[PDB]
Amino acid sequence: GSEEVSEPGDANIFRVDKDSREVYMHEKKLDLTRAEYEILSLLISKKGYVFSRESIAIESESINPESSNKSIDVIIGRLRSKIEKNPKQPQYIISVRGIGYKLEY
Repeated sequence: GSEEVSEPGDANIFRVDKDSREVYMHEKKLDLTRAEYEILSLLISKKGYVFSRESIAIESESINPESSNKSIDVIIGRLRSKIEKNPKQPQYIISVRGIGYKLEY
């Protein structure tokens, strides 16, 4: 017996998977890309709050426009796509117009 070349890690309410490149919350599996993981990881580490274009641009930050109108659009689109294709779906995330999307701990 021996350990994998790509073991997962974790903190408090959430976990990182390095092999598939994903993030697991106590409620649900989420699975964009490393930067979107980094934001949602930080979001559960601080608090659910309202997850917003600016704050998103501050924590993922691999994106050229700091107003993040296309990052939030990709992030909402791909979050929806993963939770529509997989049977796992949200209940404590709520969409809030162009301001962002609300969550609580």
